[PDB]
Formats: sequence, structure tokens, C-alpha cells
Amino acid sequence: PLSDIALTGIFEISKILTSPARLEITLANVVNLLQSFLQMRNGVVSLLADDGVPDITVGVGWNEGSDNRYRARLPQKAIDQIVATAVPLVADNVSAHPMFTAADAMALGATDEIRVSFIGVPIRIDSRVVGTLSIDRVRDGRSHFRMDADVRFLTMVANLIGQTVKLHRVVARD
Amino acid sequence: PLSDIALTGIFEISKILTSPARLEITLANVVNLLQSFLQMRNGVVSLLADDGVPDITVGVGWNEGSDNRYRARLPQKAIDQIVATAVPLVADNVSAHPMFTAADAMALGATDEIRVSFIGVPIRIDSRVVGTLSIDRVRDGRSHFRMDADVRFLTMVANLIGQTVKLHRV
Repeated sequence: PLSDIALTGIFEISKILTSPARLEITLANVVNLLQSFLQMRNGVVSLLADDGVPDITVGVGWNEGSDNRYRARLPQKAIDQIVATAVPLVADNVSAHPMFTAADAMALGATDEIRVSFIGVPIRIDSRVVGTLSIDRVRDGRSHFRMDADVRFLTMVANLIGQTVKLHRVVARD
Repeated sequence: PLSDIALTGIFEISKILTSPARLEITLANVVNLLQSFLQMRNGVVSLLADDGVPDITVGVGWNEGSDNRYRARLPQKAIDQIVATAVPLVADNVSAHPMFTAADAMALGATDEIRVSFIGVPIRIDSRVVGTLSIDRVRDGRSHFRMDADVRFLTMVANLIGQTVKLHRV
């Protein structure tokens, strides 16, 4: 059952967020889990300073100082929309979508032959949007992953990540 | 269908935990949801200060100042066990569980006819148990499978509560 696997995934994610470790290590383990467990590929936690300048960017396999490698994979128009609107964004086919340039689709693995869907949700801290959590899926003869379920699940993960981020920011700032 | 309901519950719990509010208001909304939505009844959050102080106790239907009434319901020895052990305590039958006095069992509603199950779970912050999350009910014949699933669910909720509590304390 997809719900059984998703219940185990959020159970494991809850453990990860409570384990004391460097924020980037926590966020890395989370998106690693979204991929290996729920087949959500290229999961990226993008965090921004208050002036919209990148703070940290971490995706699957993050090592120290690799932030740019993951930021070079984000479709900035779509991410800008999510940040500016505080509403999730979905594209069934990023190769044929207004908010995705030719470069956006290439970076996300999309071609004229391979249909790639994008799903991004906002990360919020006290009504302010501080970043994005985004994934993509390749539409082949995989399971029938409903985009609305992904949006719900990622919105839940984003909420918890925002608390983890506020925790780290409150700590460092004192 | 079991996991769908739980998924919705943890989804809603996540929004409650991340909505700005009084700490006590947050914890009361969580246990209110656990009871009304997931039928995990009589939920109590008890947080210890570093000297072991009770410091905050909030259960279903909490009103300002009512902490001591919820703590009166909790079997302190079992709480002592969970804190030192960082492991769930499942008291399938509190009248026969060795960590429960007769007074502890009766306070949970146990009688010579009625019987009561108790499940307690550690709330950890930085490898240290700062409190417990517990539920209780009239005993039923749940499968060991769903008993474990309920324990897994409350462990998850307690993990997230700990993150919320640490945030409030800093």
C-alpha cells in the first residue's frame, strides 16, 4: 500500500529531524529518504535569506560546498512563483510548460521523449516563506503516483522542515 | 483504511505543531485531534524541567491552569520508567502491570470489571527524554500488529513534539 509506505516514510523522517546533526545533514537524509523510499527524484531543499538571496541549498548526496550544484538544477521561474505566492506549483510535463525554459527541462532530465513532472511546495516560518521543497518524477510504466498526494505529503514535510530550520536559525542567532 | 486515516492525522498534526501559538495551546490541539480523529483517547503531554520538575502538563480539553489535574491521572512510576529507559511502555492491563499500583490503576478508571490499557512514549530532545506522551482506554483485543502500529504512531508524534518543545525553550 502506498499509504503504508508513506506512513513509514514520515515515521522515518520524524526520527531524522530529531537526530542532532548539521542542518545540511538532516535535510540531506530527508531528501535521500524521499528518493529511496517514495521514488521522489532530485529532491532539493532550497532555503533563502530574508532578502531572497540563497542561504543554503541541499539535495540528494550533499557534501560540503555542493550547494551550487543543486541550485543549478532549480527552475527559477517556478521557484520564484512558489516563494512569491506561498502556494505549491505543479507541472505535469516540464518540457511543455510555460514556466519552464528549455534549460529548466534539460536540468530536470526532461526531453521530448521523457515526460517529467515537477512538484514544489513552499517552506514557511511564521507566515513568511523562507524557501522551497521540490521534487520531480519520470512518467513511465511506474506506479500511478497522484500529484495531489505528493503535494499533501511534501506540504507536511515542508512544515516540519520549517520548524527544524527555525530551530537552527533561532539557535545560531543567539 | 488504517494508514490513510493516520496519514491525514499526522498531516494535520504537522500543521498544528508549526502554527504560532502558546505551547500549551499547541499540545492541547494535538491530543484533541488524537482523540477526536484517531480514537487515541485521554492523551496527555507531560514535560519535565531539567531538575525533573513537572513544569507543564496538558491533556485533552486543557484550560488555563488545569495542569495538575492531568498529572494526577499519570502513573508516576511508569513515567519514571519511560524517562530513564527512552522506550515505550505498553501496559495492556494496568491492574496487572507491575509498574502500576492499585491506586495508579484506579486513577485511570480501572475497576474489578472495567480494565484499562496504557501506552506511554518518550519525548526526546538532544538524546534526552524531557517528557512523555501517553494515551489510555478501556482494554480491547487489538492485534499485536496494530498495537505496534499505534506505538509507532505516538513515537512519531512525540518526536515532533520534542522538536516543537525545544524551539519554545530557546
